[PDB]
Amino acid sequence: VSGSKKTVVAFIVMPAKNNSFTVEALKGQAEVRALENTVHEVTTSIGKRIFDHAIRYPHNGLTTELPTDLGELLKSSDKVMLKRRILALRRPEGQLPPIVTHNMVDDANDLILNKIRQVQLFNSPSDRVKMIFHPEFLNANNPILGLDYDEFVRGCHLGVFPSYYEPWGYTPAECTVMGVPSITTNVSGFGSYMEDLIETNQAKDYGIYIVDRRFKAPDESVEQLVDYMEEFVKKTRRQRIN
Amino acid sequence: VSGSKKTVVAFIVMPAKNNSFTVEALKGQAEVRALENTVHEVTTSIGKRIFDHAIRYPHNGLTTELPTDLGELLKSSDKVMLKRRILALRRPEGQLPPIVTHNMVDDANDLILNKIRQVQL
Amino acid sequence: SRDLQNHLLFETATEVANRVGGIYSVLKSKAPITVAQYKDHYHLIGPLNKATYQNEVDILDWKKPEAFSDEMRPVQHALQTMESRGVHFVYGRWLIEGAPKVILFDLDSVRGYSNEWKGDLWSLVGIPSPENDFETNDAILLGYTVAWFLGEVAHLDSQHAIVAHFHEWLAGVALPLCRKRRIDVVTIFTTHATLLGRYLCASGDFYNCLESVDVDHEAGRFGIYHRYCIERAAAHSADVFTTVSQITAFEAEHLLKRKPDGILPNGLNVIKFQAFHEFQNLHALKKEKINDFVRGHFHGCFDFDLDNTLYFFIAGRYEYKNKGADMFIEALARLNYRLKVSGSKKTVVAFIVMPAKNNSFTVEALKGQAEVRALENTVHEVTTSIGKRIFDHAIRYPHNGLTTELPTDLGELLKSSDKVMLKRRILALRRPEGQLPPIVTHNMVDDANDLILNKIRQVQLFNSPSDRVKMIFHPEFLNANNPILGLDYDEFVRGCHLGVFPSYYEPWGYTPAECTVMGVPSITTNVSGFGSYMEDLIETNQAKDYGIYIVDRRFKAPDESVEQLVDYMEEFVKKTRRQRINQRNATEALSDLLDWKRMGLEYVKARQLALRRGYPDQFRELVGEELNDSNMDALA
Ligand SMILES: O=P(O)(O)OC[C@H]1O[C@H](O)[C@H](O)[C@@H](O)[C@@H]1O
Repeated sequence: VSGSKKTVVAFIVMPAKNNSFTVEALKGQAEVRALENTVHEVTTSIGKRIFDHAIRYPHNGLTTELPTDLGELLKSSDKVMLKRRILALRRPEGQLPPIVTHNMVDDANDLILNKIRQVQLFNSPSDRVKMIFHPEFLNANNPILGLDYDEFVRGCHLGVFPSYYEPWGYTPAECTVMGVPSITTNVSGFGSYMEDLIETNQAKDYGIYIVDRRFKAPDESVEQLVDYMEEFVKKTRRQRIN
Repeated sequence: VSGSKKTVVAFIVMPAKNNSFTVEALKGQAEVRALENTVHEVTTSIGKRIFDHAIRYPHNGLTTELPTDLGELLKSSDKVMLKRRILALRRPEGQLPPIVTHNMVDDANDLILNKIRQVQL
Repeated sequence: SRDLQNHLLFETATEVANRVGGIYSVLKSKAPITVAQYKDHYHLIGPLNKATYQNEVDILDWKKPEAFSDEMRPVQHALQTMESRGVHFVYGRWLIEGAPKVILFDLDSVRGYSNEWKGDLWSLVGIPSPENDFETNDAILLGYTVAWFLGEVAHLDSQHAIVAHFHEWLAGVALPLCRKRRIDVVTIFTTHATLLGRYLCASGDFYNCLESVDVDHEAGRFGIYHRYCIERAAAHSADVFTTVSQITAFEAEHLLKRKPDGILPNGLNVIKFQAFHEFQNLHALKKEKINDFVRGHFHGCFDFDLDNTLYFFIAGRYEYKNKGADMFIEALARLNYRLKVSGSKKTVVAFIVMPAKNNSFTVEALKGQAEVRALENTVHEVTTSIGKRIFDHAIRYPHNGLTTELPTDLGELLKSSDKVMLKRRILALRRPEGQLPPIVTHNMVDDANDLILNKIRQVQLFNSPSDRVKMIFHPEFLNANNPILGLDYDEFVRGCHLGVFPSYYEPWGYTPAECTVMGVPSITTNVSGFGSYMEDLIETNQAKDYGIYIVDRRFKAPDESVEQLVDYMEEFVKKTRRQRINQRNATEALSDLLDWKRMGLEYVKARQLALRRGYPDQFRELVGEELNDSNMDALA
């Protein structure tokens, strides 16, 4: 509606019964890896040609210090293999980026997947919010996202933990310890603790967003959660860093 | 006379009393080494730009699989950088590549150097 | 009746398009901030440097009616006036950020009027002009060709008030005129030094015995009387008189007999990073480049830890006394003794970067750096070999009698062939028995007579293993094109830990200022314009927390000043990494006060002090009242 230029990629990391990664997940990462390797070979070739030109100038008809035409640097064999690499990344007509990285044991009955389907976030180009369900604990040893949980957290921008029952928020706290802002609720122990510890409306400045799930009807709650997220999305890199 | 385009570089490797390598010999090699290093940096940048193009085609208005304009790949800071390494390789006008790599103890009376000077290679 | 609100501004100086001295850099870096305010109401005036201006200027066609706005026509008709009278000039825009409009006058096509003007000047103001002084000649030329132009503009324009700012005596000639001719323009004069000031300090006290000098005698004494007269004249004629620092505002009052109305400190176009901590990452990267040089320089004698090593430097024109190279070296010799006495484990490598006559880098310098490069390459080869053997073990475990997951014996990874070549690399780094790391990186044209080198030898800093302070003289400007320390100057500063600039005569500390903006702590002095500016802003003890160490050279005796310099250095050496990191953050935050976005407000106060002195009435009417006009500070 606001015609924002931002994009949110949202991760759900909760273990569910699964038959491991999809061939598609592993296949896609391998194909991106192959494009990078091919690009490395091409830049090596481009390198020698820039170097020769530079070391030879201004002799043998070289009127400019540097190559000016791409054709001098990028040859046909280079183009051919780059395009084969690009073709391998092409997906079937009308096929969209999956919302899940694993083969579920019981895909049709899964609560998380059913919800995503119901709200209809299928990762289409016009969708400003992307959805990724990774139904397994993170670990540096896994073939698609080789990060331990703490590393993953550090790399993200925002933790969102809208808990209904949660005596203590280990997760938002751990999130906090690593300088990652997060969203919590006033019915979680962490939220209630921070509600008290920090002046009322200062928490947001410290990256602690607290949703009222105690004295608000569910719809009010959701709209406040959205208010928070939308506010964060508005931030500059500078604001995010501070 | 034969219009041949080949070049012969001839090496004379015979020990003579010397005061080690000239500053020129060492400096030239370092200057080339620096050009090489900068080229590596630039091509790393270029690779990033080629990769990005390759991974996002054909979205965001990319009509071709590959970049076609060198300007999409080579930035102005890249050029300033490279042009500087080129300027450092420039010899004082009129100066030719030396016929010897070392400072000689008795340069004026060296048999080999005097021979080269006489036939004017 | 002219508008004090929508007015014009003209800035005149010799350096308006030709890089002569610090003023070029001041006017250039100020462009963006002033062009943002005046838009097209602002112009720079200077002599046309025919040899260079073509690379500096975007020569434009001032003839078009489209080359000016309607309310700016006056300038176009005043330029036409000059064009009728046969005066050649160049119009266009500086090829810098902000693209200020520039008016360069070809003094050639005016030189005929010389004899006439020279005489007129000598009789209207009392300013002689020996024929051989080409500088004062071109000064008078410019001065008249400017007052000429200004007078016409005041004539052709009736709406805008007119402000005429002049920088340095070489552009002050037009000031006594305007005062006489009674032209309708408010004028400001800024001096970035004083003539008497330099010359008195060019020998060997001053900051004490100067309140009582005879100005007119020393002028003649130095053969600078006529030049001095233009400085004084310019200083007295103008509505508002200013200098660049308080320390210079002192010498200006006693040597030009007029207490300046205020200070116009020099700002910088400080480029800021999106991420505040970025300058910190840059420091770390740049320091590894210095590290690499150091390993080469100390090859065969590398007995200290670079993780526990600090880099000090001094840089600037080669002015042994005036920049305090002598204090710097004497202090380092005393620092060395203190560090050895106290059993410190830290090492200080000190760089002196001052251009001197040389025959380029030594063979030893180039040789050493090559032999280190060769070792690096050999190590790289050996490790890819080790990698393949670690990899094999790993992917093969637990088969084929492999009982451990990882190799446990070095012999499994490092083979005989690898050992042989690594050892040959080590052998090549060895230096002749009893040879020490040089104290200079270049072959000097005149080694025996060099002041820096004599001083280093006198205090005996020869880079012995037992010396906790190392000395490196690099008698050439830093450039990233250089073979051994391939860093541009700004990169080198970022990589260092502490700048040390014990200056004596320094109207403005360009160097310490740059150094601060790079987020690097520095030692300056109270007689430095930058130092005097800083000690009026932060209490001299609080200052140190912000990485600003101010040595007293006005009130302490020289040996006292030296001991204080040593004190500061030693205090800095004792800091931890965490304290060094925090200090840098602090000095980097200071940098915002050095930016034109703040310093530029002073240029604002000066222009309004002149608009309130020029038309005290239209200013009592536009403000509602009259405010104090004894200072730039009184009016605000
Ligand atoms: O050069 P020093 O004062 O020891 O500072 C070293 C520190 O520099 C920067 O802060 C880097 O980001 C740190 O990784 C580094 O440890």
